[PDB]
Amino acid sequence: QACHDSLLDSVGQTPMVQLHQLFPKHEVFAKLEYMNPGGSMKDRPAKYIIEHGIKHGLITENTHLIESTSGNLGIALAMIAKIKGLKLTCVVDPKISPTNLKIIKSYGANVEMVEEPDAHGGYLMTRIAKVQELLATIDDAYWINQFANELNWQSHYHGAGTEIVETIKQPIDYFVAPVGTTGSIMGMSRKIKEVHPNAQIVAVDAKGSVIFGDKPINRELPGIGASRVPEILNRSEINQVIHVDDYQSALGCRKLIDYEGIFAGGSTGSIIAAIEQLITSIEEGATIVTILPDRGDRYLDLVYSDTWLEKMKSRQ
Amino acid sequence: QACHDSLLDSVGQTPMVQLHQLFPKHEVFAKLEYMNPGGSMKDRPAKYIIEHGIKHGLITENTHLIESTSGNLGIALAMIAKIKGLKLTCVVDPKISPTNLKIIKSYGANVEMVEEPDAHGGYLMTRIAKVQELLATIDDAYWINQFANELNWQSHYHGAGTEIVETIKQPIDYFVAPVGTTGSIMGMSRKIKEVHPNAQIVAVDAKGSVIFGDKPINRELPGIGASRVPEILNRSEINQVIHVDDYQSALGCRKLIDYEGIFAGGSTGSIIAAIEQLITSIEEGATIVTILPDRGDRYLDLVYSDTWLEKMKSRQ
Ligand SMILES: *Cc1c(COP(=O)(O)O)cnc(C)c1O
Ligand SMILES: *Cc1c(COP(=O)(O)O)cnc(C)c1O
Ligand SMILES: [K+]
Ligand SMILES: [K+]
Ligand SMILES: [K+]
Ligand SMILES: [K+]
Ligand SMILES: [Mg+2]
Ligand SMILES: [Mg+2]
Ligand SMILES: [Mg+2]
Ligand SMILES: [Mg+2]
Ligand SMILES: [Mg+2]
Ligand SMILES: [Mg+2]
Repeated sequence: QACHDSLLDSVGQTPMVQLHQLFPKHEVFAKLEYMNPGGSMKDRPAKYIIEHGIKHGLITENTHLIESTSGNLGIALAMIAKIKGLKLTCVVDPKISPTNLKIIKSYGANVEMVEEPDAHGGYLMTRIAKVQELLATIDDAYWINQFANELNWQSHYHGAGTEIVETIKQPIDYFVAPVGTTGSIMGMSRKIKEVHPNAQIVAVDAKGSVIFGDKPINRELPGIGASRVPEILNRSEINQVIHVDDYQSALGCRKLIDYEGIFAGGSTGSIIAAIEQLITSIEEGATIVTILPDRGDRYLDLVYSDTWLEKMKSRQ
Repeated sequence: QACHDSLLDSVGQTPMVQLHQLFPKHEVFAKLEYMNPGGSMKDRPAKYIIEHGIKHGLITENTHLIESTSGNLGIALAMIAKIKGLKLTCVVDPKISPTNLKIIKSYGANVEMVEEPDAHGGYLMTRIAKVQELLATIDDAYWINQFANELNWQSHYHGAGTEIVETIKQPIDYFVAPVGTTGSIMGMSRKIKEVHPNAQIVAVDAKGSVIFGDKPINRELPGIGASRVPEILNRSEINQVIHVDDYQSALGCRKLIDYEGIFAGGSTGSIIAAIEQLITSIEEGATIVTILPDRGDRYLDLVYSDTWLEKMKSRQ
């Protein structure tokens, strides 16, 4: 191993682990994106978007980064911004995890907490409006714009997507990924299908997410699911869509830690639930590749709380 | 990169990063032990002790692991126990981090919380007694015994110690490590001095820790510092001892994240404070190697709480 000159050099090249115990009749490979130094998969677009902007003169040391975020992208941006010497303001709402908020603040990022919900309860439109307000009033700014920025999916194309095809050189029969912005499934599937053109691309979403037009219900988990259809998404590149509810997702997390000792976050539970559904239809022995976006540490009062689990069971 | 057959294969081979910004006049290399898959340096002894016991027939699938622990070793043991199919009971007290406790429980470990303090307030003697009670009543048990188990320092000798000398082949002028059980500084210094016999070995402890006979005061940080002199410790192998108080440690954490974007735990702050003291005495340009045991995520209500920081400032 060589010395890194900064923490940036340890982004990527994350482990790939076969889930022998959880999936004894298929060859299931899990890309451990949560082992990125910032703690989640969002290290990939944070590093890639900011470095691209700097290289091409859109971002200088004077440029103020702006984004509306839940925890994970906020934390990743804050880490990269801090390393690069850039100001960052995260637009957030009162639904953000209290611990994720403290982490963002620890990295020295500014936080703009919106307080007014719309007449109907959501803070989405309020956050959208606050981002535009900041772009109007903070001179020299760069909007990360994760739902529309092509650099998002490109980061995953060059990131785990490239590492997946280097490692899993055997045919990939199914690639299974959770969706939020869809940057991950778009970028990784594009890279995968260059090498494995017959790979089936399987999106996993939360029940109540509007990405693929499910009927909206209250959703507890971050990361997976969205309240908008992302501009990034090209539906024709998706071959199968599986929705999983929050109880299902949480059971998936608890099963993964029980069977493999892997302590992962909500959306990882979602893809465990979805792969268990998928394997009732596909061929025994299939090669399945998936990604595990973040750690269980960010879900102690969600998935890994027994009282929360019982409440989600009741929602079914 | 190759596929791992389990999470165990991703223990170790952690990044080494030069701290160019924080230490512009010395060559300071930080071993990122917090990037172990379980989240801290304690992955090393947990894996090594348990695998050694299994190899040598002291531990079978029926053997119940016992240890009195604060968070980090408890979490690491729980992860390894879960992967190996072993029962684990952690003896803990009410001072344990609420979040670390939830993490231990998430990994399916049993928890024995002691409630009676001694007449003088500490739970140390109560925990010591509870461990012996469990060893008496739980047939087929294995006491991890971290303060006395030679496998503790051996794990660090074979672990980061070996990786440090492989990577830092240039002369190591100073090796700086925090002490708790002293397994890390004993094992790593032993390996380092095989290659670099003139390396000076610098222990960093918390003010109020009795490891090197400081006057006891109330201590806020886990990991670094102890309320016993560890059997593992051989003082003759220590060349310099620096004590740092909790305010100093916390300023070190905040400076490290501000200068390098590295979000590390309390004892990392301790060794930043200690290295800043050390460099007032040593030669410019010296090569210093250190270890960063855990992440800032476990210190949001400690080091990274502004109100907590002000309270520690008042303790000086
Ligand atoms: C970002 C994220 C996702 C979804 O990834 P996208 O690239 O936005 O589709 C899933 N889970 C977690 C935890 C995430 O942070
Ligand atoms: C265990 C630990 C230490 C001290 O290491 P020892 O090998 O026990 O001396 C320091 N910091 C943290 C966070 C630890 O968990
Ligand atoms: K927006
Ligand atoms: K959304
Ligand atoms: K004990
Ligand atoms: K102690
Ligand atoms: Mg097999
Ligand atoms: Mg300006
Ligand atoms: Mg990358
Ligand atoms: Mg230099
Ligand atoms: Mg028995
Ligand atoms: Mg090791």
